[PDB]
Amino acid sequence: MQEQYRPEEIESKVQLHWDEKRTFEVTEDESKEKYYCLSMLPYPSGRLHMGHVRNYTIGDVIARYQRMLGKNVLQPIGWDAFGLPAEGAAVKNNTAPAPWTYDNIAYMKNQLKMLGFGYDWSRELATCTPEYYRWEQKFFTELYKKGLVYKKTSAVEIPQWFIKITAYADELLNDLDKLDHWPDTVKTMQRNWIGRSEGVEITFNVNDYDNTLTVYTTRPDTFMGCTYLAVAAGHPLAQKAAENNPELAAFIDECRNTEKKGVDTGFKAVHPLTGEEIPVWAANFVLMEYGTGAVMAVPGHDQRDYEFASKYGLNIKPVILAADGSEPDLSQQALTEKGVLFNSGEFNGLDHEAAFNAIADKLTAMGVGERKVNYRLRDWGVSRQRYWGAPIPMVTLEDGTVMPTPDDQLPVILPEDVVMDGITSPIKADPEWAKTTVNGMPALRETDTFDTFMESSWYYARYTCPQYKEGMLDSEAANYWLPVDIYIGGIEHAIMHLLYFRFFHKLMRDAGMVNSDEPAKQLLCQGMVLADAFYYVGENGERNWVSPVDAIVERDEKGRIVKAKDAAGHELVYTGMSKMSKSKNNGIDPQVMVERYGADTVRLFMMFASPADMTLEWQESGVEGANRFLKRVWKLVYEHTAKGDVAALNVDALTENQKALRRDVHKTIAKVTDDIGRRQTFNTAIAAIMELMNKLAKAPTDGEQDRALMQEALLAVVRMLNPFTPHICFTLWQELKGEGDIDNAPWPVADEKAMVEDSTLVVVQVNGKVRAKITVPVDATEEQVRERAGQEHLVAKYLDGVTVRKVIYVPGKLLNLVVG
RNA sequence: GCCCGGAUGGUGGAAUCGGUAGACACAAGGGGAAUCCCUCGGCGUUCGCGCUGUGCGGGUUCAAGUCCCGCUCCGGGUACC
Ligand SMILES: [Mg+2]
Ligand SMILES: [Mg+2]
Ligand SMILES: [Mg+2]
Repeated sequence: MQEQYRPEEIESKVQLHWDEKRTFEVTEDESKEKYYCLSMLPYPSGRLHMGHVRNYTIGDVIARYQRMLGKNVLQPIGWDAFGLPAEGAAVKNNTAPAPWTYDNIAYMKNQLKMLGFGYDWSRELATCTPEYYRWEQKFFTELYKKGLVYKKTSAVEIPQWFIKITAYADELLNDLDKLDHWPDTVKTMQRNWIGRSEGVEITFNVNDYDNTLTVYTTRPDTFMGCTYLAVAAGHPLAQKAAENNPELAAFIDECRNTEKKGVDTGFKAVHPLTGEEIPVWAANFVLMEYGTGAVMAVPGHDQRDYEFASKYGLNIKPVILAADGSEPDLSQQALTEKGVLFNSGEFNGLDHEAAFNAIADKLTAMGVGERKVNYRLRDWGVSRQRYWGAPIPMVTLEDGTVMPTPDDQLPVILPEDVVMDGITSPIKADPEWAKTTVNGMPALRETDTFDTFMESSWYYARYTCPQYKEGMLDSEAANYWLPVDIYIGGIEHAIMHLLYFRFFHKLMRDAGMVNSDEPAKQLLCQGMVLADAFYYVGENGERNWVSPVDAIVERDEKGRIVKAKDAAGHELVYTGMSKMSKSKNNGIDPQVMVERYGADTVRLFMMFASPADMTLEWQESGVEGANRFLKRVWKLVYEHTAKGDVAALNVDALTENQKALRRDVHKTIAKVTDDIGRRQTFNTAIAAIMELMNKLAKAPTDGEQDRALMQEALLAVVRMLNPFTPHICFTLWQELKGEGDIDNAPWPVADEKAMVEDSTLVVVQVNGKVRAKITVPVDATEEQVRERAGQEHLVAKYLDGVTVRKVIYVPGKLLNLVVG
């Protein structure tokens, strides 16, 4: 065993071992319990950032841990390889998106391997390859045939392909209740995004107008407070008035281009319940695309109605009582909360629900209103006018008819060998490309490409069967691996990717491809990585941001930063810990830290510094701390093994001191197990390891028994660290002569006999304040404990000439003397 | 505007059915570039501890960081639906 811990001489060798033995390659083995650990796949931008490194270390800890529990563990990696940044970079260099993307993939793959992530590399997928994307093309034609796909022109105004995500709104919404191991925050974000709303449509007669106008409201209870209506710029009534009104027409034209603003339509509606004529405005805040593109306005109780009404001198009418039953102060703003009606005729005194229902019922029976459920969720627009994405498998015949690309022309291959002219997709600018023949007649194949969210919506599934032809999924394999047991990635994907992949899963279920409703049991959103951020003010008044690496700080007598400078001598202002970024120049390159300290130190720091789901504060000093710890583990194993083999441990003949150390070993095992497997607090797991290492470093190692005990502890410690720092642990395991490769060694289980106490610490309070802590035989009786407490000078001091009124006793733990 | 989080030493961050607050680590200063034995919330100390202490106020309980009421401050999403 080398005396010196040398990451550079260890890490690449173990890594090569992992590849040579294919250690982390798995099959669909029905005789084992499966566990699918998934991290969100990276975009091949060029290098890993610190967030990839946190995301994938978390995944790797879990995958290696679960393997040591004896599970069959799938941990796959791949590349979300289509998308915009490649087009930018293709043009910026003298190049094409594909070769730039493949270069980034090789470079980043080598970084992942240098970090020693235990992936099943045989399952590796890159989404820009025809072998991957042909399947989403095929599935898209199937989706179209199921009636879930349609073309339509829309804002972004351009034609687009949509997939009917609204056909699954209620399922996406209901099934959120099945997801207890998703965080509330992500669930609430998807709820609001889907935005199912229960309301009322209300129809008005309009003077000098040969239609009726209908609005949608979620607060029909406030309808007696309605003083005007507001319609979207692009509403048929708004257009009918503009015909004779240059002001209005001017306004409508504005509302397309680049904040309460509107115009008086000149039309008057009759309020169906008061008979009063009310104005109709065109207004900027009203979406033509939602509901009916028109609202009834109630300034007294809708904040945006309040602002609009004030601006244009429209009536503000109160109809909701305050929470305390008093008529609302509307001098400043609207009363938003739902309360009892007043000033609403027949509906006065009704509470919120009763009023909602009475007014709905009334307007229904009058035939000018009905209940109506709307959704904020729009259909999913999957089309882009972009080159670097998977072609959309549709064609147009000469007769005009749109249909899917015939099965025998799939995939539709994106040509990789192209030259970007910056502005037009090569497959657009060459009018030859589109030309095809369908049933031996000329057709034009679609020229738009898929939204990149298309590939990331089903990759997690394809990982189960990456080499399968015949179909998108081999069901047997997919149903074996799915659902994902834990999915680790950022909360920022909450209402894009994390919604799309639930939807796509349901689409694949409903094509018979899988047999479960939800793609992922647990979702873990890891916190952001923060770093210190500094800037100075140039003599031009411009803020110049200086990397915290480049900052020379100086500290008071307690270590607070109080003054700082860069090398050039500028005065820096410390702005605290902040999200890593190019704007603030506080990015840290993981590769530099891997090359400086070895991957194990980097990984250990990032798991130690902070619970997975909280923000992590990057500190060079914490990293050097982690590194020194690893040297202390290396040293203690060096010293222990330098003395050769050990006798078998005799557990019956241990000193009270030995029993105590061994109890601490096994309690640590229990605690680390609980922390990693149930609580998922990896920071406290690691702290328990360090704490134990500190004790082990202080224990004697001369006697045969001390050495046997040290062997047992080191074999446990080395396994406990292994999911965090597997390169050093793999090596140390061999030094200790552990059986086999550590990657397939069993996770240590705590020995119950080792955890038994002969003694217990009893905390002694007097009137609830700690006056002593006594060690007593583990089964001492309450009388024995009391007697011992009263023999303590520290306690007796507070019993002297005062009377014990009563005692509270928690067996073997606490005695409080109430006195007196 | 809501939706949660949160607030504990000089800093990060513990405390898992209320029962030894501050584990673990960093900074820092100090003793014997790298290493080990310490010390370390505050005040006081006869070194045994005493008082005080988890954002402020109050309640509950023999006992509150942890439960309940009310403040004050703060981070991060996110809206004309
Ligand atoms: Mg924690
Ligand atoms: Mg504080
Ligand atoms: Mg506790």
